[PDB]
Amino acid sequence: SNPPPPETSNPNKPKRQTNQLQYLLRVVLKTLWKHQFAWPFQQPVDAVKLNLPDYYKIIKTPMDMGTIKKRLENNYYWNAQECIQDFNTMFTNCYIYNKPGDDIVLMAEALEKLFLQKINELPTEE
Ligand SMILES: CCCNS(=O)(=O)c1ccc([C@H]2CC(=O)N(C)C2)cc1
Repeated sequence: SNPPPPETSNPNKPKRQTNQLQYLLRVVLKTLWKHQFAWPFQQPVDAVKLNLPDYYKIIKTPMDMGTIKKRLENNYYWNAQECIQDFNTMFTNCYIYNKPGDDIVLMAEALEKLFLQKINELPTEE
């Protein structure tokens, strides 16, 4: 079985709209979402379909871009750092589970470089 996917909605959570969060959805997420290497990261890892029975034994903090997208659409993040941390958990999860040179790792590394550049270009907090 798969675990429940991470929380993406929480009506009682602290909520605000900021120019850096708008940028993270409009620029960072969407730039990564259209990438030719995005598809394995666009939804939670399905350990049943992929026959990875050990995945959720090793990965205890799952994360993916589908969850990030929904968290941004739902204003779930209070600041850019909370969003950035989820991206970094997605990347590191992939490097922990897999091995250097694996196709899935090469894909994550392409996305990570783009992400890093987009965070360098974060607009000034307004
Ligand atoms: C380029 C490799 C494609 N092979 S695959 O059988 O479709 C496939 C295998 C494994 C995954 C998981 C593993 C992982 O760490 N993820 C973010 C996703 C996803 C897809």
